[PDB]
Amino acid sequence: PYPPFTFSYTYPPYLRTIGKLFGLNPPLLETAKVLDIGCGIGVNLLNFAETYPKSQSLGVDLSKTQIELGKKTISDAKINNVELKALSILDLDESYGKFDYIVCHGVYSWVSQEVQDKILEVLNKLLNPNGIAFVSYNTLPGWNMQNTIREMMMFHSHDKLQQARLLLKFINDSLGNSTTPYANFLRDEAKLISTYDDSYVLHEYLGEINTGTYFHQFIEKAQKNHLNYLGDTSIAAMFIGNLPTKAASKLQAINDIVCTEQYMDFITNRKFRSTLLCHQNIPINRKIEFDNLKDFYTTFNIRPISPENKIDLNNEQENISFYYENLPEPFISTTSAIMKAILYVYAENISNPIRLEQVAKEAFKKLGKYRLQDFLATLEQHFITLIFQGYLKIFETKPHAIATITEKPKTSQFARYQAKHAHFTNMFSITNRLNDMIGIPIHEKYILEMLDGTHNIDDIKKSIIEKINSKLLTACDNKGQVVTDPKLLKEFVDYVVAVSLEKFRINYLLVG
Amino acid sequence: PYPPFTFSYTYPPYLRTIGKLFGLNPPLLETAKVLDIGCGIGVNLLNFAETYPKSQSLGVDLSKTQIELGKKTISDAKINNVELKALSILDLDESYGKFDYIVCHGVYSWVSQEVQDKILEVLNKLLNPNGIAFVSYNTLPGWNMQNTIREMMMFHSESFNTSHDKLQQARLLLKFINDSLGNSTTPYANFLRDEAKLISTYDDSYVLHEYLGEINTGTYFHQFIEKAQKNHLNYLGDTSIAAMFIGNLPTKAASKLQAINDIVCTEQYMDFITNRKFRSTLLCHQNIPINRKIEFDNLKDFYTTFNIRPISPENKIDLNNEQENISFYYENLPEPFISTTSAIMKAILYVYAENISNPIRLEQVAKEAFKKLGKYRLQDFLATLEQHFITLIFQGYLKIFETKPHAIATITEKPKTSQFARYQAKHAHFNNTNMFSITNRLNDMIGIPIHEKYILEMLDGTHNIDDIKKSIIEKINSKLLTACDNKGQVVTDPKLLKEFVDYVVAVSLEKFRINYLLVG
Ligand SMILES: Nc1ncnc2c1ncn2[C@@H]1O[C@H](CSCC[C@H](N)C(=O)O)[C@@H](O)[C@H]1O
Ligand SMILES: Nc1ncnc2c1ncn2[C@@H]1O[C@H](CSCC[C@H](N)C(=O)O)[C@@H](O)[C@H]1O
Repeated sequence: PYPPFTFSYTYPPYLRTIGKLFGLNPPLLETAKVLDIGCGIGVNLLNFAETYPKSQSLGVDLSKTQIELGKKTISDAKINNVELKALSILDLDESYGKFDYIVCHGVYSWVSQEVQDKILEVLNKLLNPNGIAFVSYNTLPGWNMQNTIREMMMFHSHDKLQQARLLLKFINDSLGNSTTPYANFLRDEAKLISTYDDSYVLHEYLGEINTGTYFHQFIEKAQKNHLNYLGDTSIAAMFIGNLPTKAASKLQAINDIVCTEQYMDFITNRKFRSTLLCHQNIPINRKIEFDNLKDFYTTFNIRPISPENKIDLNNEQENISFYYENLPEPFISTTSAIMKAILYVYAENISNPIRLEQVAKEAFKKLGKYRLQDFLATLEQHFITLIFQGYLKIFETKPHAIATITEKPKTSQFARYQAKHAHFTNMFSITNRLNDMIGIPIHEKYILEMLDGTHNIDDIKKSIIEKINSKLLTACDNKGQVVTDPKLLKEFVDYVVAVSLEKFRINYLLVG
Repeated sequence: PYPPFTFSYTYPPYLRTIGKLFGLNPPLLETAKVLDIGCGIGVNLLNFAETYPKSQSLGVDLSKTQIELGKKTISDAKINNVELKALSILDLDESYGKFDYIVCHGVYSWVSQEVQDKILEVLNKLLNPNGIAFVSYNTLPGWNMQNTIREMMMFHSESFNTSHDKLQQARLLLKFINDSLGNSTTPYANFLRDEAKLISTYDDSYVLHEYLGEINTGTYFHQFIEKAQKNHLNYLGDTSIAAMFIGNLPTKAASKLQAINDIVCTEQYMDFITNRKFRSTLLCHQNIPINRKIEFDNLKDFYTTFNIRPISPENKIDLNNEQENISFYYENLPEPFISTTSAIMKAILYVYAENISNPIRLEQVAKEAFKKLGKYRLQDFLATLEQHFITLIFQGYLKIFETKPHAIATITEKPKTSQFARYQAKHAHFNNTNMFSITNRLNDMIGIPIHEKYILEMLDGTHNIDDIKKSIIEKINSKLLTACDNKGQVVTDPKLLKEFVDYVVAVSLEKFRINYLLVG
């Protein structure tokens, strides 16, 4: 029927990180009042409203259906905090109130110019002064290609109508040689929609016609509306320097954000953007001074090849390798015993953010060798670059979740409610404490929904033993075959319970 | 001031060739009445109106300035055939009569939809039934990129600076782009690198016009043909033969394409996968069936030219030897082209080289190739032309004509050019950019260096070859502004500079020979 969706980058505790990063002063979370335009179902604000019981929230949408259905999901989870109303963006006065965080996900490209400027204008009168605005949209020249591909598909219809995919199986097969004038391109654009899902293609490329806009046209429409450009929720975008050094110099030399960004859209073929705005009074500082960056809880997710126990750190002739999120290849390596000492603690601390100084402290106590400020030196010198490349995540304040197993694990009422409604093809989607959406198998949903903090690690093991022994769950053990037996299923359910609880650990799914 | 530009693909003797290719019967050239919308200065109608003195014609434009200037340039050339008028396309109706050929070149994309469709219906009411229409426009999705590239320039020409103003920082933006793309990036921007770098080419006039001056808009083809069929017009084809031809795609795709047997689809998708920037399309009254079946029986009535120079001169090479492999050349590129083996191919090609830039009927190619070596029958010489040639004429490597043009392939010992081409060399468009631009008898524009511009204005038929060599020696040994070709000298000796001016003037006369610049 309708997708439930939630995004890490629309989370108020995130926008507050972007704000407190650039020298702004976003409002207080606990009392924060958030507003969502084009709320839809509204599952986007829910997890927030559960984390900060004192934070009121108001969503709006034009569809009466979505509003009512969402109101059901909101009532059934016992979430009294949020409020949803069915209206058109053109009715705002103000009232109702000013909000500390506003979020508009893409409705911007899908609606008329009249409502278009009207969005910015509500973001003028409905935004408390230190608050933060979020608007997502499509940008040129990335909109050109996708648009034309919707034209090509749109020009032949022989009925499916998914025969459009028989167009692309055509294109990649068609074309052929013509080595690389333009032909190496458009291969990527065709081949790259064969991914996503049958829903995406039909949504974007069929619609509901949407229109792209230009950076300078958007934030030029944000100006004159008395708003300014704070940044982008994707850090790895706003960062430059992958281009040759010569050009980089001449870029920074002009020192105008709108120029460097608008120009960065052309060389990347930038399709979308999620942009945050703020009132044009407050000055912004894009100088990153480490002394203000030591206050940010960070997470670098890496695991090493060798355990600390079996290795020594002070060794030089040895070079050890970590790994990032996936993969090999290993990413970085050392050699330098000041590097190992830190990275290893960025491993032990996986999925429990820690203050940046505390990385030097903990990396110090781990190995007493040198002073502390030298650990802070190597941390300042090349790390920050890694946090602007997206490999290090920053948070203020810490999210509410834990990196340890509580011996009677407990999750959010939300994730435990999500574990009721399937919307099942790969696996289930569940929202962790960061508003991000996690995949999860069926048995992990059966282990998950059962943690309210009442049951110890065994109680679930039992309830799984039945479900496997009885109908619902089944399982097999290698090589293929199995369907098991009374005792051997037991330890299988033990292993599968330890892995599932660890995944729930490092994914920010453990509230207590 | 304004562009003095002329294009081979707008020539009535050309549009009539594409018409008589597709089985139409365009009107008569001698009496032809041609009309040009947005003529500007109007230099496009002239070299026709002078070559066929009985052909009247009228250009029109909105700019009174341009119109008056053209009214001047025609007088200085003493051309009584053309006429220029200042009008809006909305006032053109029917009072100026019906025309056998109409040309609208690069307006349709620069003007409002109202004047836009007004163009098409105007092409309905003033076009003699069998006449032919020409319209050029920018198209998608090839116009998109180039547009965005005009966006960057239209943006960073404010902040990025130094200096004064438009085209300069525009070029510093191009060289900037290429600098900002190193080998550090090859996902996509190989495409944008090639497309931007491609703009470091063309001309300061082009760049200043297209990517700088007023807003132009592309269209989708099928929306164009769909706005023509709505105006009671039909799609004849394109003035670029090498365009309408498919087959570079694998057979699997090719066949599945041709099967549908609907032209407008087969073309449009060729706009999608080739990224077609512009189009020059000719239309006609529907009313008249057109046939895209190309019968060899209708193509032997076309004068053809294959432009070639041999690697091996005929004197020193045998013909019937089947162990020897020849190469030749195509036009000015320094790449060997074709090879054989079959001595009927040597026999033919060698007569296609002798006749370079001298069109001859395909039959006459078979005859001359027969007299070249008596061996086999004649119908086989017509055969080897049938098997693989026509493919080459659809790839643009063989040029076709109806009514072979007015020009000469030989040096008359007192060379002479058109009173037009001898006029153009008195004025711009400079400079030795590269060289001067001159209009041959085919409406094509040949660059010529300064010294060749000094010889070309000096052939009225009054001066012999030696009179040429003398006046060039003077211009050097005198107030000068000299230039040279290869070796290394450039300089002063009399006995050297004599034989040097002999060579340079003979080469210059050959270039005018094969370029259709010799009317006698
Ligand atoms: N004029 C209008 N007033 C209020 N909502 C509108 C609107 N026009 C469109 N919308 C809403 O904007 C939504 C865009 S789809 C966005 C879904 C949701 N924001 C998410 O992705 O999580 C649609 O559901 C539509 O109902
Ligand atoms: N409404 C109008 N009526 C008549 N001419 C117009 C017009 N609008 C634009 N034009 C003319 O169309 C011309 C397009 S520039 C084309 C120049 C010329 N056809 C060539 O290729 O060499 C301009 O010179 C402009 O004067």
